[PDB]
Amino acid sequence: PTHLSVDTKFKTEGLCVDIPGIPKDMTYRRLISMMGFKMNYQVNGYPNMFITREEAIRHVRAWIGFDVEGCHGTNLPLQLGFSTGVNLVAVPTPLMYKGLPWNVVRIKIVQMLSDTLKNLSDRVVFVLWAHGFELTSMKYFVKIGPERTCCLCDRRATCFSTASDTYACWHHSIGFDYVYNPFMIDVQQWGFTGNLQSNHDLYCQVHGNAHVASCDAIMTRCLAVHECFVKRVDWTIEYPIIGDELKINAACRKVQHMVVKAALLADKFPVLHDIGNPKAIKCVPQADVEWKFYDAQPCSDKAYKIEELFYSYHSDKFTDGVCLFWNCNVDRYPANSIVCRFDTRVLSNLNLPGCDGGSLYVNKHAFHTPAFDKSAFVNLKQLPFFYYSDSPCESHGIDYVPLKSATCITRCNLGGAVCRHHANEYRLYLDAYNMMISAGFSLWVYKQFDTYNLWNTFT
Ligand SMILES: Cc1csc(CNC(=O)c2ccn[nH]2)n1
Ligand SMILES: [Zn+2]
Ligand SMILES: [Zn+2]
Ligand SMILES: [Zn+2]
Repeated sequence: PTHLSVDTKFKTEGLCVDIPGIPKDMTYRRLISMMGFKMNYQVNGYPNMFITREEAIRHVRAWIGFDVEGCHGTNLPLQLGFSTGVNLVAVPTPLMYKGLPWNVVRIKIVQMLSDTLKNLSDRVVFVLWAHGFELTSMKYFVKIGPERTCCLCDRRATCFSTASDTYACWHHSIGFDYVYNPFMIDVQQWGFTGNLQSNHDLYCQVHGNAHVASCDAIMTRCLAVHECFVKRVDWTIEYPIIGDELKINAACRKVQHMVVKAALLADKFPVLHDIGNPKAIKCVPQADVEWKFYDAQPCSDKAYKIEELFYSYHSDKFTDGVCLFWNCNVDRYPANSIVCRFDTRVLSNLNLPGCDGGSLYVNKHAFHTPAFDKSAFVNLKQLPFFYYSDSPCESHGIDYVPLKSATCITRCNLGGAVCRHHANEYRLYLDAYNMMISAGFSLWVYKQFDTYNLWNTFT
């Protein structure tokens, strides 16, 4: 059960308007053949063009929704739409391009997929709501064969060039004209009633149906993200490292310890309500405070309602002390809170577009996050940058320029001159903070938080 057997049945009902008379009895083997591809009993790493839902979930970064709309066929021009917002018109002689022959369209497809996917994945997974034209058009821009490696590097080949007869990955495909060994999955095989728009609109109001192929390509990938990440959650699936994953995770842990430790020193709360991960650990283990944990898994659909998290009868008095919501996405935070909330609008190789304004944040594990909403933070303010340290001023053991900063809250800065140790530590902390912010995280705190209250912890 590693790959999808070519002898598996393919439901052809959704294909019979573009392909009238299509046999009801159909396998992947006969379908790939009908599409104009020959597999030739090849045991060479590419057993099927189509993959399982489980293999698709493991390769979510490679997903590219794809739709082809005809006219009134090899007589009519076709509009090719991708979930990148691109629409290309192919002739057989929201970015809208006028009609061009396949020999130039294929060149543009290779460029577009390579630029979208080079920093995301080692492949492309065409996400379909198959009606016929998208499958019969693949022979015009896709070549298949044995698994290969890039001509300029060790990555698997994703493109082919008829000009030089060579193969390339997404990073080395400039000038390549064919998509090599792509993958694909037909969402319509999962058991749905009604068309694409009616199933998509049950869960999402952010994507419309402007009647261009890219709108359908966008809805198809959104519907697949909903089915695989919103209504079905698998936090056991691991995803490869493609960027700053480790630095960001280390930075988040550093910022969390810093912000919570300073909030407890500045306001001396007697109790802290830690709402979120059921496996959470005290981020400030030495703090005096009464630490109380409340379990809530990451919400992937809609943000938690504070009324359901807090009410229906625990300290019961969440109004006492401070509440900590570290990536616990709620509709409206209470005024006495410390909050880390992921901003779904952030553009990054870790953040993929999601369902209903939400985003799919993929960092070791895939987490669909509900749409960022500025009104969740109305009882709070943005947490300002600051570095706090009560550790001794001692170097131990990278050349220096003296640090001058009003936000370096240390004994040495109180005393007029930041020491080398606290200056190095401040700069490392500022780097970790900037990495977390730029990765998409936002920090919020109760309105009374004032770092001026940290200076008297050095007396
Ligand atoms: C050349 C050509 C063929 S189809 C087309 C315009 N697209 C649509 O009509 C449509 C319907 C749904 N999505 N797209 N242009
Ligand atoms: Zn390469
Ligand atoms: Zn959608
Ligand atoms: Zn110091």
